[PDB]
Amino acid sequence: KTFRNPIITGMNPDPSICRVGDDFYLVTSTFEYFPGLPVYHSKDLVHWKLIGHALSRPENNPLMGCNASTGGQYAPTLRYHDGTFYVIGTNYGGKGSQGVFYVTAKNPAGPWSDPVWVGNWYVDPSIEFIDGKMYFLSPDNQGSFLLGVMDPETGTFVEALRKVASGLGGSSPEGPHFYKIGDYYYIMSAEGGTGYEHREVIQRSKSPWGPYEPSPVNPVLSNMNCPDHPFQAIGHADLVQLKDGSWWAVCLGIRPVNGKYQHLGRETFLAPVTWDADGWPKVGKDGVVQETYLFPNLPSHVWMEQPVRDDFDQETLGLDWTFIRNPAHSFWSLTEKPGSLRLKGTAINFTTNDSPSFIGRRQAAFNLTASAKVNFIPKVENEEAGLVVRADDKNHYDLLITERNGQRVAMIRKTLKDKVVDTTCKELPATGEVILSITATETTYTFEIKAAHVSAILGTASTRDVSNEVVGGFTGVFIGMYASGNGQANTNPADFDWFDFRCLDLE
Ligand SMILES: [Ca+2]
Repeated sequence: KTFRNPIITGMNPDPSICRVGDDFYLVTSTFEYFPGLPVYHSKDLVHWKLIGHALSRPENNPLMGCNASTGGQYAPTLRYHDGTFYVIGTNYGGKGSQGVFYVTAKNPAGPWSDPVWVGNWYVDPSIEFIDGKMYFLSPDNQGSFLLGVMDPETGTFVEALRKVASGLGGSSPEGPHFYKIGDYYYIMSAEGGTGYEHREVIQRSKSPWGPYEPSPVNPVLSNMNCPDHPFQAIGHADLVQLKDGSWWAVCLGIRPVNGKYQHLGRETFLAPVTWDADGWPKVGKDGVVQETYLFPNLPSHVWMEQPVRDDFDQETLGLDWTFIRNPAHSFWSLTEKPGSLRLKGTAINFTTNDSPSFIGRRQAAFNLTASAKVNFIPKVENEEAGLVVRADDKNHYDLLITERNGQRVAMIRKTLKDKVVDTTCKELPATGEVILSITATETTYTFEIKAAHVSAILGTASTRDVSNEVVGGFTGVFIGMYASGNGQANTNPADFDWFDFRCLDLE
C-alpha cells in the first residue's frame, strides 16, 4: 500500500496533529472563516474526516472588522493531556480579540470551551505537555523563540516567558514546536517565508531553557532544491509518533499551476521522518516531500464517502459549509422552507468587514463541477443571489440572478482589485427554478445556466486572477451560495434546493 499527497486538499494551512491512542486529530488555520479551526479525525494518517471545529461559536471566534485573508485565525496548535484536548492559536483583527487564546474539550467533535486569553499577540503559539508541565513556545516577532510554563486551568504563566533560542538564519522564524524526545528537548520551526525558500529546521538542548544547537542535517523538510517538483513552499510541520515507534510529519505546501501560481490555498501534506544515528530527524535523504509514499504502519481505514449532492433536507448544516466572519442566523434557515437552504440577502456585501449572506466551501480540487438549483425572484436591480468564486473581499467571480432593465437575468460578474472588470447577461424566464453551474480546470472556471427555454455557457474566467501570487494573503478559493441587496435587503429569499460538489482530480 501507498498513498498520494496531499492528504487534505483545499485551503487547509498550518496543520497541527496529535495522537490519542489509535485516533489522530488535526487542525488547520481559517482566518476570516467561521466556524474556525476545523478538527479532522483519522485512524491511518491518510484518510481524514471532518468532525467539528474548535471555534464553532461567536464568543470563541470574534471576527467582526477583521481583514479578509490577513485577519482572524492564524496557525493553531492541537494537543491532548489527561482526558482533555487543547487548541491554542492567535486571532488578529476581530472586535473583542485579545490575541493568543486556547480552548479545551473532552470530545474533539465538541463542545469546546470559551477562550482562555493568555495575554499576548504572538503568532504561532505552541504548547506541549512534558514532565507534568504545560510549555508555551512562541516566536517574539524579532527573530527569537520564547519559552514559558502555563497553568492548564487558568492560562496564567507559572514560569514566565523568556528567550531560549532563535531562528537559524532564514526569514520570518515561524511555527516553533517543542518536543522532548529521548535525551533532548527539540525546537522545530519554519523559516524562509511563504514562497519557494520555505523550509523546516530543528535544534536541540539538554535543557528546555537552552542553549540550543542546530541540526547538522538541516533542513528537516523542504522542496527548495527541486524547482521542478509539483509541490512547493513546503514547511510549518508538526511531528507525531506511532505506537510502533516510527515518526511522521504533517506540514503545509502549495500545488502550483504550471509552476507559477496557486489558487486552492496551502494544503496539508504527510511525510515519513527518519532519525539518524546522532538523534537528528530528516524526511528522506534530501528533505523533499514526495508525491507518493509507502503507507504508515497503521491499518487502512477509509471513511464513508460524502455524497455529491447536499439536498438541504435536515435541520443540521453540513460541517464543510462555511461563513465569512460572525454570521447572524437571521440570514439563513434550513427550517423555514424544509428541503431548501433559504438565504436572505441583506444590505451587506463583501465591501465591509462583517458577515454577508454567503455560505461556501473550500475548492478541494483543481478539476470540479459545482452546481445549485435556486429559486430567486429579484424585484429591483440591486438584488442578486447565486454562486460565488471567492478569493477575498476584492477578488471574486459572481454567478448571480438579478434584474436588468425589467428582465430577470443570469449574470457572470468579475470583480478584481475591488473593481468590476467584466459583466455578461443572458435573459431568464420571469419565474421558475434555475440551475447555476461552475466548472473548473487548473486554469479556467466556466460559468453555465439552465432553466426553461434557457441553457448556455455564460462566460469564463482565469484561476490565475484569483491566485495567491496575484491577490496576496493567506487563504484560497471558496465556492459558495450568496445573496445581497447591495445597500438594501433583498425583498425575497433565495431558496437553494440542492448543491452538487464533485471533485475530479483522480481523473
Ligand atoms: Ca432539497
